[PDB]
Amino acid sequence: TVEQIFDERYPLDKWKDSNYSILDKFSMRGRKGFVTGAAGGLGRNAAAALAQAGADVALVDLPSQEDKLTELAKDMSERFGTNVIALTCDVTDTVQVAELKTQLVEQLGTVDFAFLNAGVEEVWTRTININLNGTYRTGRIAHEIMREHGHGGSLIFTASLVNAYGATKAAIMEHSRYLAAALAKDGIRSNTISPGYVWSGIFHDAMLEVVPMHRFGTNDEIASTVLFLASDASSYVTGTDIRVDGGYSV
Amino acid sequence: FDERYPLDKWKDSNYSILDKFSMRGRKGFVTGAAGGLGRNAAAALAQAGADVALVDLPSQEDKLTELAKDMSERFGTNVIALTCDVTDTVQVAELKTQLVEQLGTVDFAFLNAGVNTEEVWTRTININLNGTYRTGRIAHEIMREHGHGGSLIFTASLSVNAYGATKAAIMEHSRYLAAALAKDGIRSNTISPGYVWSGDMPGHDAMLEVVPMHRFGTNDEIASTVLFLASDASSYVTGTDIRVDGGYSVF
Ligand SMILES: [Cl-]
Repeated sequence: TVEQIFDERYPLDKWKDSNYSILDKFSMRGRKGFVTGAAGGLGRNAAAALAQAGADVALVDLPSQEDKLTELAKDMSERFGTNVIALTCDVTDTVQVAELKTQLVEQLGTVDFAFLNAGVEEVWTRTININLNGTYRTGRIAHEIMREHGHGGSLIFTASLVNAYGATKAAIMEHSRYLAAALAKDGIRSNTISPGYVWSGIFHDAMLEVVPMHRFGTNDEIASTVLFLASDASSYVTGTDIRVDGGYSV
Repeated sequence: FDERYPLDKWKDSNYSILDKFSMRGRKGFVTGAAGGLGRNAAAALAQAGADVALVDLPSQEDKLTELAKDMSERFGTNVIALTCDVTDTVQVAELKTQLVEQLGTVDFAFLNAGVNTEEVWTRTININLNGTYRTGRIAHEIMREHGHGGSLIFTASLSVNAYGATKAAIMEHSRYLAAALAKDGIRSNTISPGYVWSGDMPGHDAMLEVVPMHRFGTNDEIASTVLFLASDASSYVTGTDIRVDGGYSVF
């Protein structure tokens, strides 16, 4: 055993082995996790994508969204055959986040992935800091559970809706960079998704001339990128960002 | 607007997010295909359902021929070997014809440049770059001639200021292509690999000391990213880069 150690832990051609399957790397069978902002377009689509790929998922959003979370979770549980549950939490409330940690463990079993899907005078600077601490503490309990259960996982941070988004975006990105460096050894990856203009419904012509694809993204085009980053397909990807913006930045 | 941008595709029971990652019905090619990244990326695309041409130098014809068989057998798609010296525009012209003849069209390409006395270093780099640029070019010429979209993926890997110079040029090229070809339904992206193993135990932990994951990547860990960028899973992704480096850039 001198060279045949490097050959055991570093195959050059996994695809040669009949038991290797590239598509199974995008599967979430056996995996459990949660999605914040889950009553919204990005969150519930990401959650449905993970559930259809085989994960158990907790849908997390504000207590005021309970009935929507409960209906979405029943619908996904039925359509995809996994345990999708609803867990209300206002993550700016410390006690509720502590309770969420308990209920994730007690109702899911463990946490393998978290999609921390954050929503965006001197009032703005106060509310930016409040919502960032909410994001931070939610990611924190996610990786505490991972560590406490002795396994790895995947954290995915995003922010969606000018100075406020830019400052929030920069903060989250630096936050994910440090997590990626500090938790890599616990098997925990951290990445961000930076969405461009995504359709969300009425409640144009100018901003689409900016976008080289000349259209908006849909919620499912973010959801497929979340599945990549949450799945083993992205097992060597940490500390980075995926821009999903139709070319906006280019 | 109503019907153009659906909000919850998952509510259709004949929709699946996992079909986005399939390459069934797709055809394309991979350069540097005898090397680690290229053959692993070819095998990923073929396993996912694509017909694939393996392109590399004429000196690799036998390797490519065996690789094409290995993958045709394992995955049931048409995988072929096409040698080409891509610094020769005549050969690249013939490569374009052979691709259209033997595959039917090109939907994706993984342009996988290798790296690699002052005048000579700059000349070597620019010849290498230009080989990448023109194989990229025949790919989107074929897409546009045949009236459909596609996906281009560019990477440079070791085969350091020469590597850095090559990486910056390819990134600019892909940014330009992504802007220019979006109208034609053609995406272009890059992959930036970190330390990937392709064949001393303390010299091991030596360079891993600045990799947070404290291990080398493996060729399959780049292949799966190639598959993500080639498939409809990344349909709103263009003009950007995916770094696959085990945390190297955030140490
Ligand atoms: Cl959050």
